Amino acid sequence: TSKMQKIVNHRAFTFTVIALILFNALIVGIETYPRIYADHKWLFYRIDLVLLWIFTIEIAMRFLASNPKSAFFRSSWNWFDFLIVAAGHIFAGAQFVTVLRILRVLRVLRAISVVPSLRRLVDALVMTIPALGNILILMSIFFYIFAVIGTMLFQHVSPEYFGNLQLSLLTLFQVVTLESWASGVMRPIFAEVPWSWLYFVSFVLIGTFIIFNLFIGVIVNNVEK
Amino acid sequence: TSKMQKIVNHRAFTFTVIALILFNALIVGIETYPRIYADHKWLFYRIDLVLLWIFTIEIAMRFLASNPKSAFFRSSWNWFDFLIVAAGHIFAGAQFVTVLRILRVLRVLRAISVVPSLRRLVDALVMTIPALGNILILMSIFFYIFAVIGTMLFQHVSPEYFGNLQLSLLTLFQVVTLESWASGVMRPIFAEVPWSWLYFVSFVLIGTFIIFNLFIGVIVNNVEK
Amino acid sequence: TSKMQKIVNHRAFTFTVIALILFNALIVGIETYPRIYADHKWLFYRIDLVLLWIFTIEIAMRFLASNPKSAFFRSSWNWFDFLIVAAGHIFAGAQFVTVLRILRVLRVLRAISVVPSLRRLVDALVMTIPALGNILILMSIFFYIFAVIGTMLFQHVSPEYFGNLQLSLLTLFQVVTLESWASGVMRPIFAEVPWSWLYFVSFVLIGTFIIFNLFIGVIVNNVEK
Amino acid sequence: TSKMQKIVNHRAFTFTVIALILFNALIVGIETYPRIYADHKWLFYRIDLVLLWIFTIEIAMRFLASNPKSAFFRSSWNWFDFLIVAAGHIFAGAQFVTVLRILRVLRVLRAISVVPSLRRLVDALVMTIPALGNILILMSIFFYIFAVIGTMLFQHVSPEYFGNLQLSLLTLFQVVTLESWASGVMRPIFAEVPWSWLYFVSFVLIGTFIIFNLFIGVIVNNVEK
Ligand SMILES: CCCCCCCC/C=C/CCCCCCCC(=O)O[C@@H](COC(=O)CCCCCCCCCCCCCCC)COP(=O)([O-])OCC[N+](C)(C)C
Ligand SMILES: CCCCCCCC/C=C/CCCCCCCC(=O)O[C@@H](COC(=O)CCCCCCCCCCCCCCC)COP(=O)([O-])OCC[N+](C)(C)C
Ligand SMILES: CCCCCCCC/C=C/CCCCCCCC(=O)O[C@@H](COC(=O)CCCCCCCCCCCCCCC)COP(=O)([O-])OCC[N+](C)(C)C
Ligand SMILES: CCCCCCCC/C=C/CCCCCCCC(=O)O[C@@H](COC(=O)CCCCCCCCCCCCCCC)COP(=O)([O-])OCC[N+](C)(C)C
Ligand SMILES: CCCCCCCC/C=C\CCCCCCCC(=O)O[C@@H](COC(=O)CCCCCCCCCCCCCCC)COP(=O)([O-])OCC[N+](C)(C)C
Ligand SMILES: CCCCCCCC/C=C\CCCCCCCC(=O)O[C@@H](COC(=O)CCCCCCCCCCCCCCC)COP(=O)([O-])OCC[N+](C)(C)C
Ligand SMILES: CCCCCCCC/C=C\CCCCCCCC(=O)O[C@@H](COC(=O)CCCCCCCCCCCCCCC)COP(=O)([O-])OCC[N+](C)(C)C
Ligand SMILES: CCCCCCCC/C=C\CCCCCCCC(=O)O[C@@H](COC(=O)CCCCCCCCCCCCCCC)COP(=O)([O-])OCC[N+](C)(C)C
Repeated sequence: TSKMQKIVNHRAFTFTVIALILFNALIVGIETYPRIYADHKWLFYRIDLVLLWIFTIEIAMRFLASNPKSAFFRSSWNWFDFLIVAAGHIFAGAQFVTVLRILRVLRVLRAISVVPSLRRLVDALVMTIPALGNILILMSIFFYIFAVIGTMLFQHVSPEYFGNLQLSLLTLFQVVTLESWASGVMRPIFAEVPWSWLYFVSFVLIGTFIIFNLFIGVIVNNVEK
Repeated sequence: TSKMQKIVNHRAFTFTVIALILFNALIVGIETYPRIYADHKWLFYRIDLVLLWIFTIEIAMRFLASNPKSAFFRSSWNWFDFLIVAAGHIFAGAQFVTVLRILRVLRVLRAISVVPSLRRLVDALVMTIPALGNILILMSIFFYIFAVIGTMLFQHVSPEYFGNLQLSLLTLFQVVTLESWASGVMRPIFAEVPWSWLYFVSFVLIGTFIIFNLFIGVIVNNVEK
Repeated sequence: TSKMQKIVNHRAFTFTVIALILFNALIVGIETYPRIYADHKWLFYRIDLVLLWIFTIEIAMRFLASNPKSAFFRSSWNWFDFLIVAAGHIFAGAQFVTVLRILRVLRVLRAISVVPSLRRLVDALVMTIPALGNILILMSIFFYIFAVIGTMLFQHVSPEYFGNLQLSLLTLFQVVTLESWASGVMRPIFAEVPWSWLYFVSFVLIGTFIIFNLFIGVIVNNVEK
Repeated sequence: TSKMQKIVNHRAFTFTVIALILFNALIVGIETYPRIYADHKWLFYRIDLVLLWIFTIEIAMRFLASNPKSAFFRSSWNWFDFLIVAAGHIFAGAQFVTVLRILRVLRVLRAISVVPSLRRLVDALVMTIPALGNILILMSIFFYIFAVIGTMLFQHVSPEYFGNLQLSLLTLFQVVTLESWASGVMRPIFAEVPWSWLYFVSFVLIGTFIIFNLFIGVIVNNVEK
């Protein structure tokens, strides 16, 4: 006999949870200002515990609502919720007492999993990755090649941008979004070594040609089916 | 008996209205220069009243031309016209005597509602919003998350850009159009805190990936039907 | 009897003309350097006249080759050729003796009309304009509105960018290609008047939303037929 | 009798080669840092020879594995491999002893030819060029025209950007990716000669209109078939 999971299904529960999420966003936004936060700090304390208490129980409900002896964690969107809320308790007295603030902020992000028409949208929007999941390998290969060619040439011409392999990856990420690829990056270097342009004029091309076929390949297969 | 709304329909009337609109644009453009305006101020006065008088009557015509006891205001494009022209009279002697100038400028904008092939174009171009009216919610959620994560980290590292929640929204709007996201925004901060790049390199990605599916989603459904 | 326009049709003639065009490009490029030009000026003179003489006759041929008593000028691509080459002679001794240089440069541009697969490409690529020939009117209206709203507000806050109606059109053209719309244009102004952002944050949106439907509208009708 | 090319076909061989490629990438990346390289230089030497020895033999295998008396070099992707690896030996004692380093870096690039689903992807991604292989000619013609018009006007107004035909090509490449086309390039010049804007406002248009039809033309034919 099990009179627990019979009418355990609810409808207006989602409105409760979304109101809680929006109230948490409104709470944590206010925490940003310094003068308001110090003065109202006493009031806020009881609230974080209160909000945390409100969440945990409402995910334990879902835990003991849909066949606990089943794929509750084999599914997605539930492992995620549990990870966030449980980290909520685990980092409550962590030596790093401040990551709790960032995670409290990140809490609201579950508002895409508790409402329909968002869960479905992000589900499709992420399942589309393995479609273009091949050109990414190409834009990694042609990315590392230049990231490691540049750093051995322009290492003593401009240590700021091309200082080292991991610091020269950031620059070749700046130059592929076409952001000051001629005011800060190229021109000062090009003023020193004369044949350097063949490295930027051949990266803003062979690099914008893949970001282009990314678009085309995700626009063809996403239309055909 | 009603011999009013029988031949009240007109054809060349639209040419009168469009000539008036273009003349109003030409009038208000000249108002910009200071030397010309002060000298010709006496001449201009009689004109604003004259143009205002010309409009009001020609919208009252439409008011008493197509079944006044019907959906004259339940429709759109008429509520808009009436709002603009009536604000014309309401702000004529407002304590704010200068908003009348901006609204006089904005008057010409009705040139999209008085001519065909523009009304239809803007009608479709705005009705397409509820199609992508879902990804906007996602680009608001993932927007607020970073807008409130950044402001609590980089609040005492660069008060100019990330000074406060409402002043840090503008910056994260600058960095999503890829405008000086490495010359002004990132590099000075990144020179202070070392692991900050994971916040910009993970916003120019997870933020240009939604502006991308915006494009794709509005290019698929706008082709299929 | 007319034994002129019988075998007047030619095949290898196009190779002669394209070789002449490429040689003219190679000639005029060299003219750019100053040291080379002064020294070789004597040699160059005989060449411009020689090239000009070579052209004129080869367009007079076409004039008297395909039914001169027909639509030789009602067609396009011939009126263009004749205009360029005839300007060649007309500006030979013009009071402006230097526009002849720019027009000599522009001469090579006819290389798109004398070779196939380019004439056809540019023909289609320009005939596509009346398709989107409607959104352009909208991007002119919403362009003038802001171009004349901005100049009356920010006329004594930054005369460089928003100095006058014709000088403020250039700025609102800069801000619609998303080029330093927050480093040079907005931020200095926004530091003076506080509520100014509502003018740039509402132009980089309602202005990139039309440049977007430009793309979509020219990608739908250019696929459907 | 030929008992050589009977069971010469292999399967796990590709895993050997890809492990070698990844190990070469990991080896050459470390070479970038200076302190690590000098100290570990003795260890590295034996490795370059070892890796080089490992490659050469494994391409000679393929040479004598698939009908050497056939189109081994008439094919592609094999001429490329052989060119790279053979340059490996040819530049081993070159007067330029340092290009060997860059070529050692470039060695890893063959990781797109030794694994499937990459060879096919790059094959299609390059075979698509002759489709748009016509608009490129147009974007070369309209490119040279402005590249040689600008250099004769703005040669004594700003020698930095428009110094000469080959140095003014770089600038008109900067201005077509819309990168500081109003902060560095235009505004300083435009402050000197007044009617110069008609050269940049008519290049950022007639130049972004071809990069646009590039997109459209490669999105239509790449969908239709
Ligand atoms: C199918 C085939 C795929 C091919 C993919 C190829 C991948 C192959 C992967 C190759 C691995 C890369 C080799 C780097 C190893 C360096 C180790 C090191 O010395 O650390 C140095 C510190 O500095 C760092 O550790 C920087 C951390 C690495 C930054 C990024 C490395 C990988 C990124 C690659 C981008 C990948 C994708 C990018 C685009 C998304 C230590 O030196 P030091 O600082 O002087 O401190 C003292 C040194 N000491 C310890 C001796 C005392
Ligand atoms: C489906 C779920 C959707 C989720 C959406 C989440 C939305 C949840 C919404 C949450 C609301 C946000 C909380 C902020 C409230 C602050 C109040 C405040 O203190 O004002 C301060 C002034 O400064 C301001 O008032 C700034 C105005 C707000 C800027 C933008 C806020 C909302 C933007 C969010 C972006 C939304 C989208 C953005 C992208 C389009 C007052 O402090 P002070 O200045 O020091 O002056 C003295 C203080 N004193 C009065 C005590 C004396
Ligand atoms: C369907 C409906 C369509 C609606 C379209 C609306 C179009 C309506 C068109 C309206 C016309 C615009 C009105 C401006 C007239 C100013 C005349 C003037 O005073 O000149 C001044 C000089 O300065 C100039 O002349 C600047 C030249 C004009 C710049 C651009 C104007 C039009 C651009 C609009 C952009 C259009 C599209 C833009 C996007 C492509 C003279 O003053 P001054 O310099 O002090 O010199 C002394 C003065 N003095 C002579 C008295 C001694
Ligand atoms: C279907 C039709 C197609 C039409 C296409 C048209 C193509 C027609 C091609 C025309 C050729 C161009 C003419 C330039 C020749 C200059 C020679 C010269 O004087 O060198 C100078 C050096 O400086 C250089 O040599 C610069 C090198 C050339 C840069 C790019 C030239 C071609 C680029 C074009 C872009 C093409 C595409 C661009 C977009 C991809 C020498 O002078 P100096 O430096 O003072 O040194 C002393 C001089 N001295 C030796 C006398 C002592
Ligand atoms: C999700 C985000 C990454 C995405 C995956 C990337 C793979 C992993 C890549 C890198 C991971 C390894 C880096 C570890 C850094 C340790 C050292 C360090 O502190 O960093 C240093 C450098 O900072 C960087 O190197 C940033 C690395 C950028 C990698 C991706 C670039 C864009 C990828 C585009 C991909 C698009 C194509 C599709 C592929 C995605 C900063 O500190 P520092 O070393 O002390 O430097 C001096 C500090 N000081 C100056 C303040 C004094
Ligand atoms: C239609 C336009 C907005 C669109 C809706 C946005 C929602 C509502 C958002 C904000 C509305 C609430 C802000 C109220 C401002 C009051 C205080 C103030 O003066 O502002 C201050 C800051 O200025 C800002 O914060 C600009 C806000 C940007 C919001 C949108 C950013 C891009 C959205 C992209 C969306 C794309 C994705 C799809 C979603 C659209 C300026 O004055 P101050 O505070 O005194 O600062 C110091 C002044 N001083 C330095 C000069 C001394
Ligand atoms: C083909 C190109 C134009 C295209 C048609 C544009 C329509 C006609 C528009 C303008 C034509 C009328 C301007 C006449 C200028 C006379 C005065 C003058 O010298 O100009 C002045 C300003 O320079 C400008 O105003 C540039 C005008 C830009 C117009 C188009 C902007 C982008 C359109 C985007 C369209 C995209 C959407 C679709 C619509 C296309 C410069 O000289 P000055 O006044 O002495 O200023 C001080 C000089 N000093 C500082 C050096 C000391
Ligand atoms: C694969 C990359 C090229 C692509 C083909 C390009 C064709 C061939 C084009 C040029 C080749 C000929 C140039 C030879 C240079 C010799 C002189 C020289 O040193 O260069 C000089 C200039 O540097 C340049 O001129 C760069 C040339 C850019 C050409 C392409 C621009 C973008 C094309 C976009 C195409 C997109 C549309 C589709 C078409 C592709 C640098 O040295 P310098 O002269 O001493 O100058 C002073 C040096 N100092 C200041 C440090 C003191």
